[PDB]
Amino acid sequence: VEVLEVKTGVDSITEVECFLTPEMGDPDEHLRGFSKSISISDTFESDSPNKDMLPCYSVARIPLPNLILMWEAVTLKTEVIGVTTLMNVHSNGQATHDNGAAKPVQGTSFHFFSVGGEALELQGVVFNYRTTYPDGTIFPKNATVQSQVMNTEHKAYLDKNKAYPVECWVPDPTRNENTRYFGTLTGGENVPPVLHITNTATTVLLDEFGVGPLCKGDNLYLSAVDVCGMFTNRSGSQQWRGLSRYFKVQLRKRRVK
Amino acid sequence: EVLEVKTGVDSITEVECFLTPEMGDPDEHLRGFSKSISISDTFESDSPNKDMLPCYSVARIPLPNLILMWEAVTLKTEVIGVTTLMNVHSNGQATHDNGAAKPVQGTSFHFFSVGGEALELQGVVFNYRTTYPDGTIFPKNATVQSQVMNTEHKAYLDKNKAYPVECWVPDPTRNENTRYFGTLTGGENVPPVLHITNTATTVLLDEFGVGPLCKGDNLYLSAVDVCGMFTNRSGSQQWRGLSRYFKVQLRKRRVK
Amino acid sequence: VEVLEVKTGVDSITEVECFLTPEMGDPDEHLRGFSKSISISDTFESDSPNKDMLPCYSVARIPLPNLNILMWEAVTLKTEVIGVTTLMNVHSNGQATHDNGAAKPVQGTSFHFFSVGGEALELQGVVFNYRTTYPDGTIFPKNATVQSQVMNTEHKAYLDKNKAYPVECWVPDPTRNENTRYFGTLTGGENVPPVLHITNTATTVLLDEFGVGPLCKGDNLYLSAVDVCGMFTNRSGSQQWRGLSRYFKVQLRKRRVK
Amino acid sequence: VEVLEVKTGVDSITEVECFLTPEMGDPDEHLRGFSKSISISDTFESDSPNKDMLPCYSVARIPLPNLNILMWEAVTLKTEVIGVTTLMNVHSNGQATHDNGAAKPVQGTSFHFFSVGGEALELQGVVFNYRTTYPDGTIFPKNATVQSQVMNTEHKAYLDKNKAYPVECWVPDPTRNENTRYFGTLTGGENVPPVLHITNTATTVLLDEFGVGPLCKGDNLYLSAVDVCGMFTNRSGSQQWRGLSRYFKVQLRKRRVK
Amino acid sequence: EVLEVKTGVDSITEVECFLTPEMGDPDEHLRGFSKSISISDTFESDSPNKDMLPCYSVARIPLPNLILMWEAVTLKTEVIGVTTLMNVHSNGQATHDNGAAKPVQGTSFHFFSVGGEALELQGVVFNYRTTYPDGTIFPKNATVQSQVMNTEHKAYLDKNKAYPVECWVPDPTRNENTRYFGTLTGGENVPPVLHITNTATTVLLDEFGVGPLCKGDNLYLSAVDVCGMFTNRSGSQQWRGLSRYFKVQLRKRRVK
Ligand SMILES: CC(=O)N[C@H]1[C@H](O[C@H]2[C@@H](O)[C@@H](CO)O[C@@H](O[C@H]3[C@H](O)[C@@H](O)[C@H](O)O[C@@H]3CO)[C@@H]2O)O[C@H](CO)[C@@H](O[C@@H]2O[C@H](CO[C@]3(C(=O)O)C[C@H](O)[C@@H](NC(C)=O)[C@H]([C@H](O)[C@H](O)CO)O3)[C@H](O)[C@H](O)[C@H]2O)[C@@H]1O
Ligand SMILES: CC(=O)N[C@H]1[C@H](O[C@H]2[C@@H](O)[C@@H](CO)O[C@@H](O[C@H]3[C@H](O)[C@@H](O)[C@H](O)O[C@@H]3CO)[C@@H]2O)O[C@H](CO)[C@@H](O[C@@H]2O[C@H](CO[C@]3(C(=O)O)C[C@H](O)[C@@H](NC(C)=O)[C@H]([C@H](O)[C@H](O)CO)O3)[C@H](O)[C@H](O)[C@H]2O)[C@@H]1O
Ligand SMILES: CC(=O)N[C@H]1[C@H](O[C@@H]2[C@@H](O)[C@H](O)O[C@H](CO)[C@@H]2O)O[C@H](CO)[C@@H](O[C@@H]2O[C@H](CO[C@]3(C(=O)O)C[C@H](O)[C@@H](NC(C)=O)[C@H]([C@H](O)[C@H](O)CO)O3)[C@H](O)[C@H](O)[C@H]2O)[C@@H]1O
Ligand SMILES: [K+]
Ligand SMILES: [K+]
Ligand SMILES: [K+]
Ligand SMILES: [K+]
Ligand SMILES: [K+]
Repeated sequence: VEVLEVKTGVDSITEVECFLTPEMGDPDEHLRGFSKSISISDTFESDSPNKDMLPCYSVARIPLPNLILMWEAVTLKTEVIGVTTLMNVHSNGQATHDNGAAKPVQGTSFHFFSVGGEALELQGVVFNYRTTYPDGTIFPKNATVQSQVMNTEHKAYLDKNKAYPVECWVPDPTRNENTRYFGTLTGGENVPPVLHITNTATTVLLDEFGVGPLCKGDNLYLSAVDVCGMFTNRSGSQQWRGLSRYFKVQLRKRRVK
Repeated sequence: EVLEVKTGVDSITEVECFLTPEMGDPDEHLRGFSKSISISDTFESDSPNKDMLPCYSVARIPLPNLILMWEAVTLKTEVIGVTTLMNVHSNGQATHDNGAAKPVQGTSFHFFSVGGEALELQGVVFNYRTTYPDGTIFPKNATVQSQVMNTEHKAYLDKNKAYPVECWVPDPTRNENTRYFGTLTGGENVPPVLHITNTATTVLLDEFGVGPLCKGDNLYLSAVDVCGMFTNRSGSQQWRGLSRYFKVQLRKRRVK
Repeated sequence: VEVLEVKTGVDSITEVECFLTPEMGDPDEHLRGFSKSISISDTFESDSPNKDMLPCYSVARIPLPNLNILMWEAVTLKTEVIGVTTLMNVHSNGQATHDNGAAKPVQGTSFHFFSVGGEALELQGVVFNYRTTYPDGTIFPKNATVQSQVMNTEHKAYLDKNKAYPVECWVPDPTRNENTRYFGTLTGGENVPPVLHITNTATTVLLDEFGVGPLCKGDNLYLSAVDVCGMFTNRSGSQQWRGLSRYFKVQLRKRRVK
Repeated sequence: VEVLEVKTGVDSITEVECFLTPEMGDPDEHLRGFSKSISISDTFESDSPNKDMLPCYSVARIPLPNLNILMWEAVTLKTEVIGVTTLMNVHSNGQATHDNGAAKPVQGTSFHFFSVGGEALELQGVVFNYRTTYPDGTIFPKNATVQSQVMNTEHKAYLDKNKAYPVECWVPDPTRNENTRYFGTLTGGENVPPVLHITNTATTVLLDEFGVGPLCKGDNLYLSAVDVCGMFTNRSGSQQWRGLSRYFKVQLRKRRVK
Repeated sequence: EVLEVKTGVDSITEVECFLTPEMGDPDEHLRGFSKSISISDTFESDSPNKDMLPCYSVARIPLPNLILMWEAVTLKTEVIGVTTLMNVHSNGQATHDNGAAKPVQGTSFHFFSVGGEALELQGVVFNYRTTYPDGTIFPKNATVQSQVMNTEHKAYLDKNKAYPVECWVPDPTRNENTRYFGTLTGGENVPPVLHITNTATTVLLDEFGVGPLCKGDNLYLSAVDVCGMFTNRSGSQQWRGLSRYFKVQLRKRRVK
């Protein structure tokens, strides 16, 4: 519970570097990074999305050098990987007008990443409490009408990949003391992706007392969502498209009592 | 007269809570939504029903009993459930043949305040002939001048689910003991832009280093988070709101 | 004016707090804060807007406590647009955006402007179309020529009267106004969304690069504003400007001059 | 030049204040500030714009008080687009946005540019379409080849004449202009809304990383501008560029050199 | 082992150049444009022609022959010919009856890098069954995983007119000796926003005060400036690119 001094010297720092692949639904063997085409329910009550149509949170647990000392995460560099793929406007999309190029990926996006010393803590909130979330996903159980705004029963850990749908979970702001998270939802069928890349930007993960996430059990938890928008097919059907996210985290050894 | 800050383990406290949105809640299935919006045929016949009108949210939070007063110093705040807006499959209006449903979008109002007493309101109406319904508190004796400024319309945000958003704003002539922040983004097609993080803190101290001072040991939190409108298959539209998280740090302050 | 030292002590500071109502045209007894429906001229040459169709600059001259050499110096401003949430009334004789939808909200061209000075705001006249006939009861650029469409230095005036100076044919004169601080944004386009921020935590400092604010000649403070938020479209499709009031709070201190 | 110390004393500073009028084409005696209606050629090969359809760079060479070794050094700039509120004239024979609506406001592609230098702005020619035939009375890239569509180093010029250098075929040469500070933004798209800010509280410092402003050769200051605000759409749907004048205020100090 | 910077005469140098865009150049009159964009008949049959594919630009600049190494410290950069997008009078598609031509708009990628060796690339494809054309260098043995991340796709940007923009990005796992900056703005109607000035400088030093160190006395500059698409009268669309200016200041640094 008590945080003491940082250890210095040769052995005292380490670095984690990896990428998290997006989990958009992957409806067949050719469509890694895409969801199933989105269909609309016949009535509000009958909302019942298939699993392959639901983007999910990505998570990786990274083992750290075995070490009371704990690894403290201090800085992060992060980047969406493959932003230029959205320039492919020639692959059986929907022409914007007669003889025009294909409509590029656009519309509702969620870009989110977190670094923590334990699993990201989630709070469940649903657009429509009568939505039936599908077998194979982990979703708010015993949803009530109050779950449309806040039901404190819906607590969970982001402890599994391809499992927690993006639309029914958010980071729990009442918890997550040992995690730093950042996200933006940009909503609207025509919103343009705006994706920046650079290897010169660093986020500092230290809190107001100068303490970063402390890695319980010598594990680092990285989480992400990068739903870039929707690809529209020639027919007008639409699929979520996601991209991978790069993480580089620097850690240092911190003594605790 | 504000004197010194108390120190010691006993001298700080924290409030953590959420305010649910008050969008109208037209039936047992529609918490967080308004009634579908209908348009009056004339200004004179504008008479919105209560469940069609988003209202201000407010909570009065009792603090440990204490001349000392609790002083609100910092705020962390967050809109809860931003990702619900990715549900584009729930009997909405397809954007084009075979496409996904139109997402929630259009006019938004995102607002929050922290004070040591009720938020002070000034009434202003789009149309003075609008008749606000029973069960709401609204500018009384509205005149055509109420469309721009009528100083008679003063109130306190002292009741949840009662003060309609569209006819009240924070009174800039008062609110010395409150800090408030809001943004109205208009237009039927404006995209929600909702940021979340647990790394952002707002300092509530004024230019003299003094934060809101909690009269009778009560903290007042207020919010509006109308995110936009949901469009049904039929084309009818309902406001959709989300809850707001507040975490406030307070310290004891001696006053004269 | 040679500016010398600031006075201190309890008597040395004062504060002005008020609001300026918008002057959008007010075409009937039910339409305060709106203009008349906008009509388009048959030809460029025949442009001839009626008074109730033209938003005008707002101005207030606030007398300050008498001093006399001392002048009141305006140091800080807090300001806010009043009634931003009125724009959420999309249920009141508007035009549905699509079948069964809500009304189109106020949107399109906006001008948000405010100034604080120790004398009247100085104006330069510029016209979109020099053959526009501005109406009786307004004060407009006189003897307009084709050069008035870009810059004609004859068109100088003072913002010295309310409901009088149309917004479209006057701007702050950047060649003058040394004793005023002004700020404005024109956001064009027929569909631009209003973005209106409110807070009581923001202050603007009015001091120039030498540490001197507007000095109030004859102990009067001049506040000016325009807050055209956009156009309201009614059910027939006709459009009217909609404006809102602006709050001002200004802190002043006594400054000796020679 | 070796740059040495700045002179002090009352005589050591001077100010320049002026405005540059826009040069949009001026197709007739009533249309100062506008271009001719814009037409579209059938092929790249057949592109042949009329002179009065082409906006041009504006330039003023301002003589300064005679010095001779001392040179005037430009230190600060205040600048403002003049007449931003003219864009609120949406009643002057424009095209209704929809039935009973107000006229479509000026919008679409804009270029806002200004520069301050101690010699003429240096230009590099680049063309959208090398087969464009530029008209008599303009100065344009000569001997254009297909490489001129991306970069042909033959097209060097000085902005040394008003109403002459079309905006679309010239830019500031980033390989030169050491003795000039320039700033510009092109915002494209047929529906981009103008966003025009005005204030008299904003100053740009013109000093480089070594603390040295433009040094005025022969005691002349060179000011250049373009303010294409967008296009005006007439009732018929024809479109014309609309520009506005730009105010400059420059502070200069005396600098010794060798 | 990076040691001290040399000072004095001949201890600094400057590189100035421009990189032309490589958009495909489909004929002798269309330098700076791509071929008209065609849409494949099926997802599987995606097979873009070379002249339809913008590529990364690169230049290797020899430095004064020099252990000392040239260290890149600052960059000034600018897109050249921004005003060409005001040509809305040639061979375009009127935005409405009697209107000017639709200007260049839609998807853009603006990117630049400075390094002391070739930019390192990671391949990522929109569609793994896309057949990239002869004469381009593209991710080989692409699998479905290549749609998100296949670590087999590594390359150096070591050739002009060869690496298509759409299937390569800077590799964030490498490039320790390069500084790179890019923005993808997607959507068919996005307006170009192009700023020019000679007053902005980017500093190339890392968190330790060390800039790119130029191996073999070569400086590597890379760029893409796809500004958007030009629409012809027929509605067919072509990518349009512009050149990029670079000015880099370098100093001599001793190393062990
Ligand atoms: C290849 C294709 O996209 N086929 C479409 C088909 O397209 C034809 C149609 O537009 C006709 C109309 O005239 O024109 C044909 O092309 C002609 C061309 O215009 C003409 O100039 C030339 O001379 O001749 C040709 C003749 O061939 C078009 O080929 O339209 C139908 C009806 O809209 C589509 O059927 C629907 O298929 C659905 C599943 O298929 C897709 C899809 O959703 O569209 C195909 C996508 O390519 C695929 N995308 C990806 C990234 O994999 C998606 C995706 O796998 C899933 O959605 C994932 O969930 O599948 C679905 O079965 C629906 O029920 C059918 O109506 C047909 O696809
Ligand atoms: C379920 C639904 O949305 N029903 C609509 C109905 O929809 C039918 C219509 O689009 C026809 C058109 O051909 O097609 C039917 O579907 C067919 C499908 O296209 C075809 O491919 C397939 O093979 O066959 C089916 C046949 O079923 C559609 O089902 O349209 C009517 C007329 O527009 C709607 O009537 C209006 O209902 C209003 C109240 O209902 C709603 C609403 O406002 O739209 C339903 C919303 O789902 C509900 N939303 C939520 C979040 O709860 C709202 C909401 O509760 C309130 O608005 C809150 O105030 O209510 C209203 O009664 C109005 O007067 C009716 O005209 C019908 O809803
Ligand atoms: C007064 C007017 O705008 N007349 C245009 C005419 O309008 C008709 C309207 O008066 C009547 O009520 O309804 C009918 C429909 O039944 C019409 O809408 O419509 C004509 C056909 O489109 C136009 O003819 C064109 O005129 C051009 C030159 O005139 C204009 C122009 O539109 O380009 C008139 C503009 O007011 C003027 N604008 C300014 C700011 O001066 C421009 C401008 O001077 C030039 O464009 C500068 O280059 O000129 C051409 O002659 C064109 O060929 C012709 O079809 C009537 O103009
Ligand atoms: K269900
Ligand atoms: K009524
Ligand atoms: K007239
Ligand atoms: K030609
Ligand atoms: K293929």
